[PDB]
Amino acid sequence: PFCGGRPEDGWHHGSIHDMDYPLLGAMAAICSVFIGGSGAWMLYRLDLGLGYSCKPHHSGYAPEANSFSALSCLVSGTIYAAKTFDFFDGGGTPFSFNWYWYLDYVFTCPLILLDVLYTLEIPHKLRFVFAVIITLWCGVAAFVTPSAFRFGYYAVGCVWFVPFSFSLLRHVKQRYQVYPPKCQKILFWACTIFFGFWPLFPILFLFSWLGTGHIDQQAFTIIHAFLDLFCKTVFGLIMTFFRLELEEHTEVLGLPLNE
Amino acid sequence: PFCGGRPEDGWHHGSIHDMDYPLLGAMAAICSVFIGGSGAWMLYRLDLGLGYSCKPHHSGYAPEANSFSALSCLVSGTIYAAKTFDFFDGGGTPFSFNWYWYLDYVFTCPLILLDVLYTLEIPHKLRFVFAVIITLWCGVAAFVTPSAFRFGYYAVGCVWFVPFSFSLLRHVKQRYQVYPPKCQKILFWACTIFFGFWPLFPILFLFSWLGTGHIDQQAFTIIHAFLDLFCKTVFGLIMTFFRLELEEHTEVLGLPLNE
Amino acid sequence: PFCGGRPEDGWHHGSIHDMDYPLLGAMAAICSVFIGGSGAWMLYRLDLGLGYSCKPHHSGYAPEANSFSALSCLVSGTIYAAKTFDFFDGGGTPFSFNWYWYLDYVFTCPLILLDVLYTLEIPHKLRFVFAVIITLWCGVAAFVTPSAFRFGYYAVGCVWFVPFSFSLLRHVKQRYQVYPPKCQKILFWACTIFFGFWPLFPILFLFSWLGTGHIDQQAFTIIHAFLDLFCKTVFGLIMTFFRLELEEHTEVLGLPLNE
Ligand code: NA
Ligand code: NA
Ligand code: NA
Ligand code: NA
Ligand code: NA
Ligand code: NA
Ligand code: NA
Ligand code: NA
Ligand code: NA
Ligand code: NA
Ligand code: NA
Ligand code: NA
Ligand code: NA
Ligand code: NA
Ligand code: NA
Ligand code: NA
Ligand code: NA
Ligand code: NA
Ligand code: NA
Ligand code: NA
Ligand code: NA
Ligand code: NA
Ligand code: NA
Ligand code: NA
Ligand code: NA
Ligand code: NA
Ligand code: NA
Ligand code: NA
Ligand code: NA
Ligand code: NA
Ligand code: NA
Ligand code: NA
Ligand code: NA
Ligand code: NA
Ligand code: NA
Ligand code: NA
Ligand code: NA
Ligand code: NA
Ligand code: NA
Ligand code: NA
Ligand code: NA
Ligand code: NA
Ligand code: NA
Ligand code: NA
Ligand code: NA
Ligand code: NA
Ligand code: NA
Ligand code: NA
Repeated sequence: PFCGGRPEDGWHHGSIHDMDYPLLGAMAAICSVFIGGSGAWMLYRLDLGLGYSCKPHHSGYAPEANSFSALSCLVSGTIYAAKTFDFFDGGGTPFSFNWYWYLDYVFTCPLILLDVLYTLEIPHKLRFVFAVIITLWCGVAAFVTPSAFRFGYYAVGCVWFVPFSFSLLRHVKQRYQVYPPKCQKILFWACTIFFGFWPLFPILFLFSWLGTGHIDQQAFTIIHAFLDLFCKTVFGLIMTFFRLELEEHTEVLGLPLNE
Repeated sequence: PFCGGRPEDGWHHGSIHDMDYPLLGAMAAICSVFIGGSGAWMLYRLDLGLGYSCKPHHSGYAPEANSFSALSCLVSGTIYAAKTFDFFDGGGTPFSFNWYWYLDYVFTCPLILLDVLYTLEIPHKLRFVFAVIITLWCGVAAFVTPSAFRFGYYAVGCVWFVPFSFSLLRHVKQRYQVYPPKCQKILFWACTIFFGFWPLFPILFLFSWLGTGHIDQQAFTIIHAFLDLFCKTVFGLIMTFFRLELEEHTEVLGLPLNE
Repeated sequence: PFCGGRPEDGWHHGSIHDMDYPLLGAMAAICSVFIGGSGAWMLYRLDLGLGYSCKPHHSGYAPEANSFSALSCLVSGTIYAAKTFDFFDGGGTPFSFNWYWYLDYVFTCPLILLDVLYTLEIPHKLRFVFAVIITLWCGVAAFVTPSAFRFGYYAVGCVWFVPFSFSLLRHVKQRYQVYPPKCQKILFWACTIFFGFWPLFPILFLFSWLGTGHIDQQAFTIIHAFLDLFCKTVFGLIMTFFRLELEEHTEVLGLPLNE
């Protein structure tokens, strides 16, 4: 996908790519080990057994759709390792997961969403996943367009995200009442990261260098790194503990859900 | 995927890209609203209920594989919005869904096919989808190759499409007889768009600027826009009404299919 | 994905791309017909019926996940046809499946793996497929990086492959004992190509022009062509005959597996 990165004299001072790459690479390395390591603990804990009491799994193995939290974190930790490699080489390298904004999210956010859809038994899974993929590609396109048609790609994703988010909130509110009081407490916090932090990504674009010019690319990277520590690892850990409490109630104690 | 689009003085007169972009953008905008709006009505009508009498769905929600018609139309309307943005910027923009011919079809045509495969309960779904993806990438490659090896990529897709189409016609003829007389009437017309219009795409290449030079890129765009109004929206609407009649017979009236 | 291929004066003598393209194209043509033709025989034989006695399939059609061997071979034969077209045009063509090393494997190796996972009824299918995709993209990135950070991408894939391969070996050893003596003999040989040849790909990188400089790009292509004749076609044929013997025991003779 690339045709031109770092110039031979280095980045020109005044470019959006003239950043502190040693600092950014350090932050990406911390994120890599944190997010990827959280996904590895998550995988380990899945295989340990069912709830908090670790009841042996029914088939002997973990359900396949219980792994999306772990996988999103393990894939994002790998993407952050690629990012540290680019930042430590000074930017603009042939394989850069830093260059195209939101491309890394095309591969990670569908998995975070699948985690919710499967854990909460949400209908219209295909419609929801397709929606999110469309939206993320509109963001990729908005960052790549050098004209005011970047606001057209931005608005097309908003036309896909506003319906998606309202439909999902409705569905998750319906499911919330089925859950036991202890699992509803964990879910509250997952819903505040999924529906409270997901809308911030679009607003940050509006204040960026491709918007009002308040947030530069270096600051945008730091903000997104912190947002990914919450929207990937904290989210996945909350979702793992929701499932452990769910299955401690439903599988280990055999009690029922409040339909 | 891009390395060079519009020159700074504009397109050179005599290039394949020297077209009437204001007119093409207008046509793409009409297509966007028409195809995307048809996909939105389709989604609405899916959720309304089962047949023409709108019987409540069994699970409360629509079956997941009943949404492929709507999704193909909604995705193509979004791709046509991206196309209007490129045409209104004058062509050759970093994110151009106009530049690489048949790339938009790599993402939309598998969904049109899945709609048929699932609605008509066709076997070998993986083989058929894989086949179509291969073929479309051979077309992408044929448009990108500047030599006579473009006819080798073209012929490799023909080696994948001729078997696919004959195998699918056999399968759809077998399924046709299971359906009731009223649903067979709607299906006739779907089969004439799927098996009558799908083969025209390869013939148009042979008369294009990469073939005999009768059809330029501007005319090729207009032809494909009209073909997409029939192969996406008219097809999906016929497929929706086939399903409404099917389920009015089988679900609402509880009558059986003629095995 | 491309921005620059063959120069107008041709490749410079001393480039990694100054190779014997007429010879390489001939080898790719042989591979195309061999691998693709093996996938076509495999498809034919799937549809013939169940075991060696060709018992009619239960649904009338072959199970969908019995086709991954055929599909991997048919897709690799098509990729090798694209490769012959590039080699016969002299290299560096816009659509080159030769340029980016291991990109062709991103599309073929997941299907070889799915064949094993489904045939041997292996758990954690998503985890295994995701793992392999990650690893192959790290290899794509290692071949594209011009610095010593190529060894960082290489090592990140090794961190994904070593766990994958050990976990799969454990799982396949568990499944091996369920199978009858005759099917265990065929499986031995499949396991020697899957677990004996798969690790050679990483070692070849270390001796390549991006490693110690013993293996040039021309020799690397020939080695990989031979490796693909074994890891695609020989593997798929062994897997087909394992399934025919399995189903001759379990379906045709109705005998049971040794749990
Ligand atoms: Na940069
Ligand atoms: Na998990
Ligand atoms: Na998750
Ligand atoms: Na960069
Ligand atoms: Na990128
Ligand atoms: Na970025
Ligand atoms: Na960045
Ligand atoms: Na970044
Ligand atoms: Na950038
Ligand atoms: Na960008
Ligand atoms: Na990004
Ligand atoms: Na990115
Ligand atoms: Na949630
Ligand atoms: Na970042
Ligand atoms: Na996560
Ligand atoms: Na859990
Ligand atoms: Na153009
Ligand atoms: Na629909
Ligand atoms: Na359709
Ligand atoms: Na264009
Ligand atoms: Na394009
Ligand atoms: Na086009
Ligand atoms: Na065009
Ligand atoms: Na076009
Ligand atoms: Na073009
Ligand atoms: Na093209
Ligand atoms: Na096109
Ligand atoms: Na296109
Ligand atoms: Na049809
Ligand atoms: Na068009
Ligand atoms: Na459609
Ligand atoms: Na319908
Ligand atoms: Na070359
Ligand atoms: Na097969
Ligand atoms: Na295989
Ligand atoms: Na080449
Ligand atoms: Na390539
Ligand atoms: Na290659
Ligand atoms: Na090569
Ligand atoms: Na090659
Ligand atoms: Na190369
Ligand atoms: Na390469
Ligand atoms: Na390769
Ligand atoms: Na390749
Ligand atoms: Na094996
Ligand atoms: Na090769
Ligand atoms: Na194979
Ligand atoms: Na078989």
